[PDB]
Amino acid sequence: AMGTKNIGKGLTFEDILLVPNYSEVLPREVSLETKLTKNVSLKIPLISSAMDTVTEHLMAVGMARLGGIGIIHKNMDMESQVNEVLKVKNSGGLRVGAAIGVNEIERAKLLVEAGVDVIVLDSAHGHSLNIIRTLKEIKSKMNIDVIVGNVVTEEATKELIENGADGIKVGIGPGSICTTRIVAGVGVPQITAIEKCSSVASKFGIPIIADGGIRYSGDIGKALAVGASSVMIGSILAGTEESPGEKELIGDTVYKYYRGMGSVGAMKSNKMVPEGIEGRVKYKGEMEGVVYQLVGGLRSCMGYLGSASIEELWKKSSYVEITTSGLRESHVHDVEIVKEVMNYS
Amino acid sequence: AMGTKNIGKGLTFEDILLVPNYSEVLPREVSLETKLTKNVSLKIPLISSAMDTVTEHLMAVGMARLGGIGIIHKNMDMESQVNEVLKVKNSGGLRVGAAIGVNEIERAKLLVEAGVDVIVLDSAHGHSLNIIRTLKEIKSKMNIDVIVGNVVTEEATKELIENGADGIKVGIGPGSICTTRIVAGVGVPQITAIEKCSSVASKFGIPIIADGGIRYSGDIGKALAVGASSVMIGSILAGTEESPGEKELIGDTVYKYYRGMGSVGAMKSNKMVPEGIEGRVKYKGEMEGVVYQLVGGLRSCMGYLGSASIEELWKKSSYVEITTSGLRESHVHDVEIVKEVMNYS
Amino acid sequence: GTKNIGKGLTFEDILLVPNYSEVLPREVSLETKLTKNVSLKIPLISSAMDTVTEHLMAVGMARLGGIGIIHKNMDMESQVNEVLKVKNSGGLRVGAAIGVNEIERAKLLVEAGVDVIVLDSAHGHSLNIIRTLKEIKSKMNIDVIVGNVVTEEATKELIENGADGIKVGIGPGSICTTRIVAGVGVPQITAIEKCSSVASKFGIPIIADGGIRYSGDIGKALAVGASSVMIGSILAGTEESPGEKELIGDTVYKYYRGMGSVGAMKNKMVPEGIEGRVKYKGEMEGVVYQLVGGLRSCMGYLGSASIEELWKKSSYVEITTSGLRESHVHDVEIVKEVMNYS
Amino acid sequence: NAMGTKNIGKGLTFEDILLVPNYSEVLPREVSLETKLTKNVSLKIPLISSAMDTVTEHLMAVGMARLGGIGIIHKNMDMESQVNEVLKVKNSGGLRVGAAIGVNEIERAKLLVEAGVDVIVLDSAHGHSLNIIRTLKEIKSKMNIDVIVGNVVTEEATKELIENGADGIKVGIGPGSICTTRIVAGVGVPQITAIEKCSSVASKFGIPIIADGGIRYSGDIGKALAVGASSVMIGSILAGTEESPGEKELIGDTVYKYYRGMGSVGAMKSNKMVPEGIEGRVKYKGEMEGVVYQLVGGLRSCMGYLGSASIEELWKKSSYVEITTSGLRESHVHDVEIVKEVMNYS
Ligand SMILES: COc1cc(NC(=O)Cn2ncc3c(=O)oc4ccccc4c32)ccc1Cl
Ligand SMILES: COc1cc(NC(=O)Cn2ncc3c(=O)oc4ccccc4c32)ccc1Cl
Ligand SMILES: COc1cc(NC(=O)Cn2ncc3c(=O)oc4ccccc4c32)ccc1Cl
Ligand SMILES: COc1cc(NC(=O)Cn2ncc3c(=O)oc4ccccc4c32)ccc1Cl
Ligand SMILES: O=c1[nH]cnc2c1ncn2[C@@H]1O[C@H](COP(=O)(O)O)[C@@H](O)[C@H]1O
Ligand SMILES: O=c1[nH]cnc2c1ncn2[C@@H]1O[C@H](COP(=O)(O)O)[C@@H](O)[C@H]1O
Ligand SMILES: O=c1[nH]cnc2c1ncn2[C@@H]1O[C@H](COP(=O)(O)O)[C@@H](O)[C@H]1O
Ligand SMILES: O=c1[nH]cnc2c1ncn2[C@@H]1O[C@H](COP(=O)(O)O)[C@@H](O)[C@H]1O
Repeated sequence: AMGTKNIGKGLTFEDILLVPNYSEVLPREVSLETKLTKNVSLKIPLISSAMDTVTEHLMAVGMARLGGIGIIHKNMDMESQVNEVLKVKNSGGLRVGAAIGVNEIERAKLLVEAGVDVIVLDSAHGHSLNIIRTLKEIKSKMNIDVIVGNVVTEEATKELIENGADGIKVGIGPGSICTTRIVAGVGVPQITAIEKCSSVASKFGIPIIADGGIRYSGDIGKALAVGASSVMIGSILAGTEESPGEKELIGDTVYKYYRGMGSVGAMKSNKMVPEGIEGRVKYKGEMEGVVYQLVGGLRSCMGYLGSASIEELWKKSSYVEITTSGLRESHVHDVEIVKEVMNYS
Repeated sequence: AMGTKNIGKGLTFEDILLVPNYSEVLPREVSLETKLTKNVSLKIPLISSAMDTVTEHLMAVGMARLGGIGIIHKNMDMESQVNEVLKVKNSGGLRVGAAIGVNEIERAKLLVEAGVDVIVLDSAHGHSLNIIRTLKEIKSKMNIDVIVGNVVTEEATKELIENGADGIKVGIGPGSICTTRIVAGVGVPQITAIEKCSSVASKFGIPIIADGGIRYSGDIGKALAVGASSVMIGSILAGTEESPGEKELIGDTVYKYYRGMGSVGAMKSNKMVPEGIEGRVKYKGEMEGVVYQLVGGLRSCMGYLGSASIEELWKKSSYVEITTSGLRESHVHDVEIVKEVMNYS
Repeated sequence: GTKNIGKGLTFEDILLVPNYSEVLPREVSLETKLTKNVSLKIPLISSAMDTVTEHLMAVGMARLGGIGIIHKNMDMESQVNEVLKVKNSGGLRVGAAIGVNEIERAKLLVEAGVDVIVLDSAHGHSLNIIRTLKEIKSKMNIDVIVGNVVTEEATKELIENGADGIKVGIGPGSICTTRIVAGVGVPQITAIEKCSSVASKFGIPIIADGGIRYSGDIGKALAVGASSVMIGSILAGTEESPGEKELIGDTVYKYYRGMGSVGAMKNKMVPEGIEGRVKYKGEMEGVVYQLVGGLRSCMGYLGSASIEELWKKSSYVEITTSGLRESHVHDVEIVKEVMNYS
Repeated sequence: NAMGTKNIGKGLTFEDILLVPNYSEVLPREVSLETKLTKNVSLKIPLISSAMDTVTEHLMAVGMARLGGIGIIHKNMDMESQVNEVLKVKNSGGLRVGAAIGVNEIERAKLLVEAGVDVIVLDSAHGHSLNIIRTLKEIKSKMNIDVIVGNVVTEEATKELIENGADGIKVGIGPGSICTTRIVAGVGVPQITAIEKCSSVASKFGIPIIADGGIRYSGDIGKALAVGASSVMIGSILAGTEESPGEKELIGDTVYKYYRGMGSVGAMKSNKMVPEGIEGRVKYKGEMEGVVYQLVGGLRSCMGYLGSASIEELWKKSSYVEITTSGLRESHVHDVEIVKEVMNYS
């Protein structure tokens, strides 16, 4: 009762667990440095999403000072985007990124001369002709690293690299605010997607960015273990003070807004078919604390895997599949939490 | 320990995700024409269900104008069913369909004389002696395309085609209001159902109608991608103004009544054993808006699969299986939804 | 896992596949065998449980072509009186339950004219059960149903020692906790399939006991090899059921407990069933009708005019949790009750 | 093939399996529950209370040893208060008792041994590490006492610890009620598979496996042992009891007493640190003896169904099936509303 078009089972983060290794490294000893693109390096593998409710200059500066990096979003006029990147990199000469859309060549040139360090050429569907052509023209008119996405296949990864991609960004449907997989029925579970694209990208030494889906620090580890060089994360940071967003109080708890870029209110700035929704998140206050627990989680992970660098994590990692009942085991069960903890909201 | 009567794992829409392909086509540019039966074609692949709470002249004209078609139900006397066909057909010469049950041979005859374009010969169990007979009985006395259902096996569909079926409706159990799989314990998960029937029907150039189970626009893309020529929808249109039945209000919001044809009220028109229940659905106002975003979801899908027609969708589509945790990924997770979206409610 | 011997499936796990059919549900024959010598008109048995089956319930099943097993949780003559009342009423067929080593109880029941005796146990595949089985068969002319088991080997051995019927089911009952307290059991479909592979070779009927929630489960159970099903909770809420009706909301309930529960045992005892509560569903007859209606519907879709033909022609697919939600009513809110689906 | 080359297979946990009944001549009351705690120390029952500051101190340890099991005093205190605590147990009839220590705590260990502790539990969130192996070697060279080392979940960890003098191996990473390791670090192995793998190595060497964490119900005991463990370690069940340290609180009309991970913020204080446990509460379940009685009742019942008169016969004759979520629904109570609460089944 099985069909010719079934190409296998796809796995998400909650589907797997990482297997502990013989270890002689402490979590405090772990190197977290990583390549963002082929030519840009980072000291922590974290990237804040290119979203209007997540990353502007204040988020980027915060990211860059902690060793990561932020991608200013393109939902604004061209050189107000330039002002954002001028702010960050006048500020301690920190390293920063910016996003552009299909054929937005003028926007990109400006950002480059504003000193932006990486351009993220993003799209609902990176493995597309308009994307490929937009990438070729950039690399011919501009000397700057370009991350391209989003994609989820071998074929996409390979072809984008063959045309100049300095980084490949993975993820269709995994985001907290994404409805693509429901509206269009399209996607690939984030672990399998990162796996497929790693097996090609690593051949060329091109970094993969695992975009979307990250819910707990343990997910950061899984993503990297499987072949990512960094993760892009939206909803975790959208709770912080540094995200742009309007705070609201509905009951006894305070929230601020987090919406998809393919959401109706995002596209207005109708007869539209949206693939993102508009939502809120619990306000988690200060950035530096959220990021620290994320980094804490990853160090703990790599220690369990006896891996002192991302690169050693790739060599030594393995995982087991788990069931729904395995996941139940993995979470807290049968006891009732008396104090909120930042790790585990 | 496994058993010899187990013939495999049957999959439904939530069990899979369609995988992106290289695309040179934008959702805008996609063609959606399809074949309803081998001699009748539609310009969108959508059919409204033959239900007393879904389709009548008003729904049918609305469907036809949009480029689809409506099947007027048979929960009425013969002459009034004919009246319904005349209403749709005098209104712009639009295509329209009518359902008949087994042995209902003069009903069919009248309907055809009334200029109906297709007859839908329906039964809970399409693959039975009486349906075959009724089918051969219509083709001999009438010149009209006949759709036959419902079935879910490939031998069921081969045998209906051999006796003159112009289309086959697939679906046992998947309906929103269907209890056949619980009362009788019988059915096949809709994807596996469509796959098996496609593998026979397509070699004869006979269209598969995937009937029942559609919950979101991405479901439509899945159904067509694995072989369907079109889809039949009840509950999504049941809550439109153009639906028959009247609104009633329980709380803040108003609901419009949707029931099975196998429900007791439906068969009332009580020593009965029902395979359908009686329920309510959100009133979602005008159908045009409802349908508008179904079509947009499909286009979005076909865009992701680089397919500019259903033909190419058939050639190029592949899918992965996902776990229930992969499904938790695909939906919105960890964010509270601030405002309504008709795509996703 | 070395010890992993495969995946076991329950009723919710599968769907039956439709066959070419030329038989209407109304035309289907539901005759079957209880034991190799006792046959029924409908393949239903009410559970030998003190909240389910006494004389008023047993006479109820036989009425509709089935049978009920009077429970052993009473003294001998009172059980004997229960079987006398059913026999004296229309001469209808009835059964009664006894425990291990309770041979005396047994022929009192036999002398009272019981049609079938159910030798039951938490664990039918045990030395003591085989002992009692063997004395009974030597001192009494009676069909004996033995349980509960879930393996090929248990089925084979019980039959080799004289068993006239075999009850299958360890842990599926609505009120059972065995799989939680002991960690033991086998999912009901796989269990029936295992036991039918042996039992049908010998022409010994299997009773699928417990776990039945909807009429679709009856068809599944028979389709994979059972000759009948035993039913507790569906019937515990009926009128002809013993036990008592408490009102708590604006809806009516009556109690239903496991025979391995604290109240059913009366305390340093180790409970393996619980004390519970079930919606009152009025008169039995309507419940049975809807169950038979469901099964006739099932066999219609499979083009099977009898159980023997249902055995020959049935296949199933496995479904996910997601398939299961497709299968139930989804995304529509139900206006008022239906008997089938509640 | 959407199959990843780093995928080494499916891991299973207690709720994923069911034990299959065997022919039986033995009754639950006839079954032997003796087992080996460590290579040289043995118990009347396979139960061990957890080394947690909300579960085991002398009163719990005494209570355990009474019933034929053993308690492990937690290390979340100074050195000779832990010593005094094992003194309390030993002067209560020479009962068996154990004590936990951490990496490089050789001094504490020495003081524990001098006080007559029967076993030292060398614990760590990651038993398969350089500093644990070293600590094991140093203890074994300067002292004579059985050392249990954990926690691990792999064959090679199991092998490497035995090769360096481990007398018992404790299995479990992420399974516990108050544990968030698998969410914070994304690391662990489902408990059944974990015990299996570690059993396949340890049994050859005659080294007992202690199954640590994840026990929700008595039938989980039988499963851990049937798959190869010689004992199970239990926290949350006993945390609710009377002899548990931690003082009661009432929030509902129901009493609770607190239960926290040793890797919880509060426990570690005993803000700039990263939690792999949480701080919670459990229903007060009254006196210990009833709770332990029910768990033993359950196991005896398991072993009866499996026709196994001892743990070694259980290891030989056990088998299981994988079940699905729907199988688990079948297994729990269903379609019935519970009128009287049951200690078996909370
Ligand atoms: C690039 O062409 C395509 C576009 C779509 N759909 C969209 O672009 C919808 N959309 N329209 C605008 C946006 C957006 O800003 O951000 C998104 C992020 C993720 C997913 C979608 C969007 C988005 C579907 C298929 C194809 Cl082939
Ligand atoms: C075709 O004969 C059969 C009928 C049934 N049951 C029914 O059709 C009951 N029923 N009785 C009336 C109806 C109905 O109007 O619409 C249905 C839609 C789906 C499923 C059932 C019905 C329905 C079962 C098996 C067989 Cl073989
Ligand atoms: C004595 O044989 C055994 C008995 C048990 N347990 C019991 O019989 C407890 N019990 N004690 C009385 C009963 C009972 O009436 O019905 C039951 C149904 C299922 C499970 C248990 C019972 C039950 C478990 C294993 C074995 Cl090997
Ligand atoms: C140095 O060993 C490691 C320690 C950790 N983490 C911790 O020790 C955190 N922690 N820090 C203190 C504790 C603790 O007392 O009990 C625990 C129980 C289980 C899990 C963690 C703890 C715990 C992670 C990876 C490695 Cl390799
Ligand atoms: O509107 C949307 N629809 C679908 N995906 C989106 C949308 N907006 C952002 N995304 C993706 O979701 C990611 C954030 O995922 P999150 O960290 O799980 O919330 C972004 O980096 C984008 O790749
Ligand atoms: O009462 C019934 N029982 C089972 N299926 C039904 C019944 N009435 C209609 N159907 C089927 O369900 C389809 C609509 O399902 P929906 O789109 O999921 O709500 C119809 O087109 C019929 O094929
Ligand atoms: O207390 C008990 N513990 C476990 N199983 C029981 C107990 N009492 C009765 N059973 C079984 O459960 C069956 C009924 O289950 P039900 O039809 O699903 O509610 C009975 O026929 C017995 O086989
Ligand atoms: O804070 C912690 N994080 C992770 N595991 C812990 C922590 N504290 C105790 N444990 C483990 O959890 C076990 C008890 O879990 P339980 O029996 O399921 O409640 C203990 O025996 C330890 O192995």
